[PDB]
Amino acid sequence: LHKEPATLIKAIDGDTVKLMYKGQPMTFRLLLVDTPETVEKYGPEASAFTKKMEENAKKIEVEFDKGQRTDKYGRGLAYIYADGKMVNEALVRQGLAKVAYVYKGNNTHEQLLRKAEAQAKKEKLNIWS
Repeated sequence: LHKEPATLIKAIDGDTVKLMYKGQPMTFRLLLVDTPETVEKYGPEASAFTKKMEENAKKIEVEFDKGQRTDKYGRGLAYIYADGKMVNEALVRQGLAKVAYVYKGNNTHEQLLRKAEAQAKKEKLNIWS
């Protein structure tokens, strides 16, 4: 997998963000994460977390996996990086999201995320409170 540059347009919530990708605006859905919807418990926490991480970043990069690249709603399915730090992973590690079921072969980082989740659970962080 290879990372590509992107520019933040607008943070929508915990699991979705609008980015300028290859010259055009596009909505992306973060791969392998399930964040509380915004209003479920920790929903606003997850949203603020993602928003702060994305808006303060110098560089935003998108990384598509090896499976299908867009869901039924036209959203791109990818791992998002803020200054080299994967947002998908940070959310799970901080206990603000759970690892979702693999979707159409997009599982390159499933183990990485599963381990981050086990640690958040052991630390009883937020959702695991």
